[PDB]
Amino acid sequence: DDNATNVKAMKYLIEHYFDNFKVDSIEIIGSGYDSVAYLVNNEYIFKTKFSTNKKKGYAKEKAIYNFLNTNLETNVKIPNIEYSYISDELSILGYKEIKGTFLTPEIYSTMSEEEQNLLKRDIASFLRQMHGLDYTDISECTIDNKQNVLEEYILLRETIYNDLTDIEKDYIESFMERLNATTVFEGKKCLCHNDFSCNHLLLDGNNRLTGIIDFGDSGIIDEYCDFIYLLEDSEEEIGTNFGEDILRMYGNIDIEKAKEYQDIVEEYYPIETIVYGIKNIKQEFIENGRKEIYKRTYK
Ligand SMILES: Nc1nc2c(ncn2[C@@H]2O[C@H](COP(=O)(O)OP(=O)(O)O)[C@@H](O)[C@H]2O)c(=O)[nH]1
Ligand SMILES: [Mg+2]
Ligand SMILES: [Mg+2]
Repeated sequence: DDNATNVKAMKYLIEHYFDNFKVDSIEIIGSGYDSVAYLVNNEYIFKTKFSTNKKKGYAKEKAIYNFLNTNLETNVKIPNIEYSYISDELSILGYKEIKGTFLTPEIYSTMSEEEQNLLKRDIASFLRQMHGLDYTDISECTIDNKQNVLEEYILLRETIYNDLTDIEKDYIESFMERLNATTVFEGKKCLCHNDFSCNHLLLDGNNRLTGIIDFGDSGIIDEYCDFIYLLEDSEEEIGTNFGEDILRMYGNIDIEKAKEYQDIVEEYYPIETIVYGIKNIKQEFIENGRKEIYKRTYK
């Protein structure tokens, strides 16, 4: 009975690291590929990092919130860290719940054109102000996506690469050649949310943008990065036209380069999956990634 057990250990770690804090209630309310999120005392979110990753950790995430809560002028709420424990082995962040409804393609489609346009304006304006921030104070929070893929590719070569089939290697090797040819990294750098997809966007009762969660991957990176998922054409995101539109509101950006950046990210996804499986040792992720490769080599 796994989640009853998870809630108990988490209740313990919270009251152990944060002495004055007493957990009267606690529930698992969410989980991404990095963290598990707990609603505590029905007002706080405590998340903890279960994924094995060093480049994107809670040290930097806390730095980013604290930077942004200081420099952003906006009525969009973001997490505000009231509790933190950071160690290499285990990290916790605690903050008052960002209250609201999560945006979905489903919610958006039944929105009036009027509510759609103001939401798209809210999103564009939030990205514009954050991408505009002088980022001197968190200058250590730079992210090099190219360099990161290079390291992950090295990890493949040092692990399972040789036991991959030829078309799998062809796939990886084709991506690597493209990654070395593209020009999408040659552009403007700034602070990006960097995981900016529907499921992090909260709406108030008027379907207005009220909150943004999970700056867990944020850093100084390509301006293009915050449009990767807005441009995504899947069933959990609204659609490419949505991203196209927001790119137009945002202004002063090469939409074609943006599209090239998401498409490169998209090509990497099966490899990212296999890498994610290798790092955390969840072999069903290596399977999926490997199977996803075959499903694209046959266009
Ligand atoms: N309603 C609400 N949900 C939250 C809040 N913080 C986290 N969550 C949920 O917890 C999930 C995982 O949190 P997240 O910060 O994205 O962790 P990650 O995806 O693994 O990096 C999110 O997708 C949300 O579902 C919050 O302040 N309010
Ligand atoms: Mg998330
Ligand atoms: Mg995250």
